[PDB]
Amino acid sequence: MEELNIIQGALELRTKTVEDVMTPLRDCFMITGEAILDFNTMSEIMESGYTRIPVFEGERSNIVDLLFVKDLAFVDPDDCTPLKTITKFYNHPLHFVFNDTKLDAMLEEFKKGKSHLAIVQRVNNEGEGDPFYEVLGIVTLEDVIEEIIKSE
Amino acid sequence: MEELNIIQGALELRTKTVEDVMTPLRDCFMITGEAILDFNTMSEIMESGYTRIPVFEGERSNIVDLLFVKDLAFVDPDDCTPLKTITKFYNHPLHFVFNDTKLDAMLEEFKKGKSHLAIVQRVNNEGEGDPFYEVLGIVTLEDVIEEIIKSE
Ligand SMILES: Nc1ncnc2c1ncn2[C@@H]1O[C@H](COP(=O)(O)OP(=O)(O)OP(=O)(O)O)[C@@H](O)[C@H]1O
Ligand SMILES: Nc1ncnc2c1ncn2[C@@H]1O[C@H](COP(=O)(O)OP(=O)(O)OP(=O)(O)O)[C@@H](O)[C@H]1O
Ligand SMILES: [Mg+2]
Ligand SMILES: [Mg+2]
Repeated sequence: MEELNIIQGALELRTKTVEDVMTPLRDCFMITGEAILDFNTMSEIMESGYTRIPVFEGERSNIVDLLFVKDLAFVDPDDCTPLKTITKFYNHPLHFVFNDTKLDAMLEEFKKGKSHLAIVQRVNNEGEGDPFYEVLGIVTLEDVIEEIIKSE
Repeated sequence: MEELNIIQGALELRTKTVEDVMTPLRDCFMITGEAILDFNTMSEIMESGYTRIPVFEGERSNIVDLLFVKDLAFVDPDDCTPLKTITKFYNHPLHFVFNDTKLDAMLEEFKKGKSHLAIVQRVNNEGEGDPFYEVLGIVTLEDVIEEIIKSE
């Protein structure tokens, strides 16, 4: 039954964390902030199929912004507009989350806000002296939902 | 509690039908097949935030195609390409579903396919002689998901 798998997933929201279902950084379709929204760039982004594209600068672990396909609506390819212009203008808020975060809580924060995408990062206390925040990947509402509705 | 909301939705997956959670035709963002994809049309489609756009011809009930935002990737607004060109090119399959269809069966049909959008239609028996199919609206995976996870 579908109901059994759904209920089981709901139960498992208590146990599992965001790291269990996240899309790790190496599997994330991202883009540099130094990009130029000419026709080719826009077509790449659009055929990627992803609604939300994390924007990094320098290194992929350095997520500095978040691009929506929706933002490309009024963008003319002929103008060759720098992406920095769009990310500065819209300035969609970035949402972060620790790796040990349980799925029920993540579902709660997703529900409560307009947020659908959080950035999974880990507290790197295994120094190398002083610690820092280490971006592991991304987690979306669809991940949680799929963990709910998947068969098992 | 969230677990209980989810379990309850699971319990309601067989009681409720797709008609109960569909987005009715009058609330659907749609587009004519006679449309030309100039800059204004593409910007209007992109601005709407909808990934999948029902393509109607004649009346809005006559859903003949399904447009994907993804299908606008390689389209240049300067060409003023007929939308018919793109719909004929990709030809995304149309999925129809009867209004009395339960949410569990709908969910099962969604999972075992790439399809995420069905057209909710019923059988208008008040003849007027020969019966026919009347398009009521659209239903997506997101709809049944929202049914599952929402509070009650
Ligand atoms: N930029 C990205 N690169 C790689 N994977 C992504 C990206 N954005 C989302 N995903 C992954 O896609 C899966 C489904 O996510 P989601 O459906 O929210 O993305 P989407 O299809 O762009 O959004 P929507 O479902 O609203 O269209 C998730 O597992 C998520 O990790
Ligand atoms: N073309 C459309 N016009 C109006 N409402 C729509 C349309 N497509 C979907 N919806 C509604 O929006 C809600 C969410 O649907 P869904 O999230 O699948 O659309 P989407 O966000 O464009 O797709 P995705 O989430 O995969 O990016 C559903 O309740 C559905 O009924
Ligand atoms: Mg998706
Ligand atoms: Mg959506």
